[PDB]
Amino acid sequence: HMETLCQRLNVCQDKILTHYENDSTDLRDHIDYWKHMRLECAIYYKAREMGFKHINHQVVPTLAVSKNKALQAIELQLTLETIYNSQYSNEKWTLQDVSLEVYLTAPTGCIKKHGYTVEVQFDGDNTMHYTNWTHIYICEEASVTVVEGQVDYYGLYYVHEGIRTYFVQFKDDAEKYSKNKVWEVHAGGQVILCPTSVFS
Amino acid sequence: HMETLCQRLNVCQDKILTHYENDSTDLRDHIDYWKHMRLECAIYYKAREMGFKHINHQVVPTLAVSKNKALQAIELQLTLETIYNSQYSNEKWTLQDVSLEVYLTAPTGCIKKHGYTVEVQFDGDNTMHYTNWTHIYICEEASVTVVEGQVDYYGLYYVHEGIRTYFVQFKDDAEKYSKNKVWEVHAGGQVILCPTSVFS
Repeated sequence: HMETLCQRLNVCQDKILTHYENDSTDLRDHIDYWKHMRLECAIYYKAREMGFKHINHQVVPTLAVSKNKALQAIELQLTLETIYNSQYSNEKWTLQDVSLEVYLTAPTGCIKKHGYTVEVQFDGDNTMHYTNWTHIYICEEASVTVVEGQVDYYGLYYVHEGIRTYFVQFKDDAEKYSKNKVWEVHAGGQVILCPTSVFS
Repeated sequence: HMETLCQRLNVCQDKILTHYENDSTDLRDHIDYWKHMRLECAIYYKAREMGFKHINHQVVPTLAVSKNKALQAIELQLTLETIYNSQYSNEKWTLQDVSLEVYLTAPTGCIKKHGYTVEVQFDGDNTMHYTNWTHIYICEEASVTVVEGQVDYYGLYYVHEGIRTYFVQFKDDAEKYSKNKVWEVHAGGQVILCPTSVFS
């Protein structure tokens, strides 16, 4: 075991680093990376179950940490596999496109690409920065549809199957930071001003 | 599309039939089968989305049917992949071992093998038949442990991580069929009789 776990982790961790070095744009390679990310969790989970506090002088996480990371790896592996079976399969996909960091940025649980900043001024440049995305992949059990990140006076949203879904509502930050609920949105084009009447 | 979906389904369905013909005992092949089962759902889902009521004169299911089947294929694909990364990977695994029929038999959500009948007589041979399993694979996010199906006066159970879990409780059938709550369990060895006092 000791040896067996060490050798398995070493092989697993070498594959992960090789993916990092190569920086491929082929979706197939990203699938294999996330499968290795998932396998690493199974190795640490077993090491922890066996009572090891380190493997090769590297900390072995608690079981709950390894379970949670394997769930994250699974979500990414599955998503990429659904994309692999769709019409979007042959696009360019970068490692950062398929990273957990992107995946969890609003809108959470979605691979996304071609991100850019939208800035909201809550009175004169409290000024917040938010990421919008031209390509948002909505993956379900047997399908995927790419939608575009759109920008409102009210926030950032997409429209999927007819349904407009806001993933950022600018009023949330305004009520947390500012005194007035009136702002100006800059997103790479005409500033967006409040479209309704403003009062006393 | 029409052509594209037809050709994809034809290729997908030929692979599924080839797995059926070959009858392998290698876990790797069962992984590939369930990936094709999942892909078939994505093809039918797209066909239905596109308004086709049949593809090649075969009925296209409603979307909800294809979504539900892809979830089932995913659960089996993931399970087999967790087994592939464990110490049980090189055992024999049959197509029936990895079938949805087995997977959903109590205890549900578990690949299992080496099943046999236990018979319970609710007074003199209402006589019920239940399947018990010598090998039950409890798969979680980053691990799998094989447990054995065990037999009680009370039912069928396994013990996982110290916790005894009944997957069949014989009192459920007795209260649904019989007048007295006293039975005799036959499971391939000594009959099991009621172990407590019986009353007026």
